[PDB]
Amino acid sequence: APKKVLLALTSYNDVFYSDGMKTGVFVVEALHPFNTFRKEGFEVDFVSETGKFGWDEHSLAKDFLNGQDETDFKNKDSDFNKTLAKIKTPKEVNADDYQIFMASAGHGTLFDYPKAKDLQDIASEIYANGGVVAAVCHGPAMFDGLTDKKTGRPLIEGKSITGFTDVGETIMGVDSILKAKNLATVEDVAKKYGAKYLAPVGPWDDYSITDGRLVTGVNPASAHSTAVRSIDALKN
Amino acid sequence: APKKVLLALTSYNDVFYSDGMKTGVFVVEALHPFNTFRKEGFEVDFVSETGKFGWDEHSLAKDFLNGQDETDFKNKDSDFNKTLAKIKTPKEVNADDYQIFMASAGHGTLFDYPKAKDLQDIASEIYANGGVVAAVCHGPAMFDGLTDKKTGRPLIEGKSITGFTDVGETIMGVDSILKAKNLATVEDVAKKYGAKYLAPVGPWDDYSITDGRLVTGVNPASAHSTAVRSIDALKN
Repeated sequence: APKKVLLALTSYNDVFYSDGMKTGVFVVEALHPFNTFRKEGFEVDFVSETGKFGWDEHSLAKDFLNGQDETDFKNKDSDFNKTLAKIKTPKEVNADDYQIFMASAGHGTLFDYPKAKDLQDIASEIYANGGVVAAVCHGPAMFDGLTDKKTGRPLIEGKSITGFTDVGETIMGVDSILKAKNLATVEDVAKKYGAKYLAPVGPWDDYSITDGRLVTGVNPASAHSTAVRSIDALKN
Repeated sequence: APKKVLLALTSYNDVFYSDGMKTGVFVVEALHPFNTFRKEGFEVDFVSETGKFGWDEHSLAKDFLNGQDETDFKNKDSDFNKTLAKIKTPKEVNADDYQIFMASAGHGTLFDYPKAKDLQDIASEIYANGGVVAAVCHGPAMFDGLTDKKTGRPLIEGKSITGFTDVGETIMGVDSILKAKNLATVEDVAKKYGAKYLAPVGPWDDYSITDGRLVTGVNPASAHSTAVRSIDALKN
């Protein structure tokens, strides 16, 4: 029986940082989970609201993209790039095909995930079928409006999750940008929908939580752990 | 409400392992937190049910005790040993003198912490006064019967915590000992008192949780992080 994962990417790719650089998909938040899932025999399909995406430019720097990751990223024939080329649109997705819905991130997600009704519907179905819903970094932004079809209440209500920290936004100086663009942080989303937010000791720590079949991670350093937890949570 | 920490130690020190070795206080679970609190300007008082304790023999191994830790451990004039020498009994303790109650562990805690009514009352008072209650490894055994003065309900009810894993007991082959000795695991205690147990990816990982002013860690590798968390939590 083919084990499949639907890996969502932000469809937002535009100027964001004060240096004029664009945000979008944080490379390793898509690549590490991809590698982790593939390693365990899972098939992975990518998807975005528009079927298109762009890379967060800061995630392209050597500090965040190097070694084997950089090699796979540059190799047009890598399993990673070939699968990205087949990225789907929500309409082209058959929710019942997946056991795991994983929301990769980058700040771009703050723009499209909250309003991604179709992806939320898919995630909701996958969860309703007993599958796992995972999100890393700003990925939990998609929990804004994500309803549990069984209870009809927010999927994260009464759940414990983690995700990008408010303090991280402040340290990066993007806090003023989020406010100016009327964007809500992960902690804002958690508070709004009655979820219990549990923070990492430090904003850049590899930190993740598994609450039943709801798995969350804090940042790029947590992408691998988040993917690992999503696989383990299949027994929940 | 002075700047002091009450560091609880298990008073149990008897043969426990299959190799005939005894359990007791896991050295680094007392030392690492001790160092962290002292570094941040806190005064530390040690305490145990009987005012006496013994070291877990397996925690004396080089893999668990080495470097500076091993030096401070062997130096009779070390601030650590000098403070350990002044270890108190619950009756000699004044709960209003502490901001943080920290329960160090080692398997021995499974024998005395659940019944340590006097230590639980102290922990309850410290928490009621707005202080922090923390526990690492098997330390959460201290939560068995621990009541929240504000509501009369179990202090951990409705709270998210972590602690030593059931799988870790199995891997160590000590599960048969707990069964024979009618002991409850940390996960058993969380389940019994309505807490949500959040597990680490691996049983030996440095993993900890801060849920308001209730702080928990999984194992020896998590002792430092648990102490760090208890300090940062004083603002929650």
